[PDB]
Amino acid sequence: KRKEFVGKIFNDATGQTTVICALKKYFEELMSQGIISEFNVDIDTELQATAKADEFYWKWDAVKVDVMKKIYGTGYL
Amino acid sequence: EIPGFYNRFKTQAEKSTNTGLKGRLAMPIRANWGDVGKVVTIKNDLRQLKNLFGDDMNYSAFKLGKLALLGNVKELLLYRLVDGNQKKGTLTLKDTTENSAKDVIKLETKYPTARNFNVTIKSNLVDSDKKDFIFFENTKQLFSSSIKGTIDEIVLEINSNLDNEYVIATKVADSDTILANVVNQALEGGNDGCTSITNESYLKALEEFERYSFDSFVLDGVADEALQETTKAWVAKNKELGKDILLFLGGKTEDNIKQINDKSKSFNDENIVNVGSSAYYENIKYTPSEVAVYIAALSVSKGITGSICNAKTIFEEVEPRLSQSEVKECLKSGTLVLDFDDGDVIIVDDVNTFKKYVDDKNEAMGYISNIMFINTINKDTSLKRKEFVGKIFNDATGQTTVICALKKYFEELMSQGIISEFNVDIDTELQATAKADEFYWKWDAVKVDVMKKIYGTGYL
Repeated sequence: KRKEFVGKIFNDATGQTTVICALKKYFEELMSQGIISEFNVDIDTELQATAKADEFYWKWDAVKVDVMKKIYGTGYL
Repeated sequence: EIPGFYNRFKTQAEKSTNTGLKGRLAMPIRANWGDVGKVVTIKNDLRQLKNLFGDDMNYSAFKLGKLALLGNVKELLLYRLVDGNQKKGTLTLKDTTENSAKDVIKLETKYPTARNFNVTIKSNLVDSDKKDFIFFENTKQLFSSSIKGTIDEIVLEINSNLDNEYVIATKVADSDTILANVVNQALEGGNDGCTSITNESYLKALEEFERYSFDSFVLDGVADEALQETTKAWVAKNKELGKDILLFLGGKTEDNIKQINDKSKSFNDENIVNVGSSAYYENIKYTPSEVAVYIAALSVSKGITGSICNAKTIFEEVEPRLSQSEVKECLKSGTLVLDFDDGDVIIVDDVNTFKKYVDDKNEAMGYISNIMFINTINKDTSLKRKEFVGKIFNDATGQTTVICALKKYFEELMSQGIISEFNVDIDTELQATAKADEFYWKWDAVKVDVMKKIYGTGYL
């Protein structure tokens, strides 16, 4: 995505929104595959406040879907 | 392939099948004949046992194998026990063309043994250069052959026909000279298999047996105590490692019923079954462990959908013989003992050594059939491990799929009637505490019982 967004959109609210929307679409594609159980992606307003005008900061959390490695069963008769 | 109409006929087992067999059993054995140092599976035809380990009843191998096969096990797994000195028989042949005769062929038994496998070589009466090679065991002829006086063709023919499977021929030298005549010369240098067999050999055999999976183990029909504790610990380890192996044992012939009951008290793990009674089948006695082989074989052949509490035995006599007081004493002790309730010898009950204790491991656990059921459920579940572990994502869909598969399995069990009632569900108590990469689940069931006791009251 660097080449899609770097040097091609103006760092205004519109450009930031477009970048966030594209990343959200990608993560929602991942969600549709079920790989991720939960996620959120948002602007890193903490670092964006300190960001220079020609740069952008963003944050995202996710939860990869696990797999059974261990399984335990208990029986009653 | 090229165009055409190419038939490939497959009438190999059209209706040559029957379903009267089940189960598999482990067997450390002492044998005069057969393979050494490997765990070999034997199909229930005793001819296979006779071929692959001989027909000598002086050895644990053939006798306990026959008992197990009469127990109707689907596949009997054997292991020949030996001391390191145990050896193959051997014989050497020499030429006669040269005055300084040179060894040119050596004959060695195909399997380690000490039996008197004998060989004869004589001048061929038809062809001048041919020698008639004949093979015996104590003069009982196995195979005869005739080859011209070149060593390569001689050894190739002797190794070619499977009628000569008892012995292997190897070339000592590349001679084209006339062989020396021998008459019933035994393949000496071999050693038997009953030579200095100790607990270490059994330990090695058990370590070999760790590879495989079994329905029961019986320990060679030998009642040596230290071997019994060793096998007890070994089975406990196997259970903790997810291998659900059942063990049958038999006390010494010298032990009184009190001593047998004391030993059956000493054993209290559910996978331990102690056998007290001795028996005769072909007018030949069998120690409690030798018949423990047969009872384990019959139990595994029964599988699920059956029991042993009144299964008829092949034995023509049983001893020592018990009144109802003695029978009740033995059952309370957890001992399993045969009985003569009718003109045949009949198994008294389904009990195991655990039965001395009651409540936590329930009274049904005191019966062998319940243990076989639980081990089977554990085995099928531990088969499902590979289907489900590391292959589905722990989401609600994966949990539902696992639960649905287990429900289908238990419903298959219900269709067979083995279970009267069951439910299987997620263990939400432990699932709440479960780590994200694991799953917990619970199930209740009710195995269908069998009449052991019946009572009738009459009115006239």
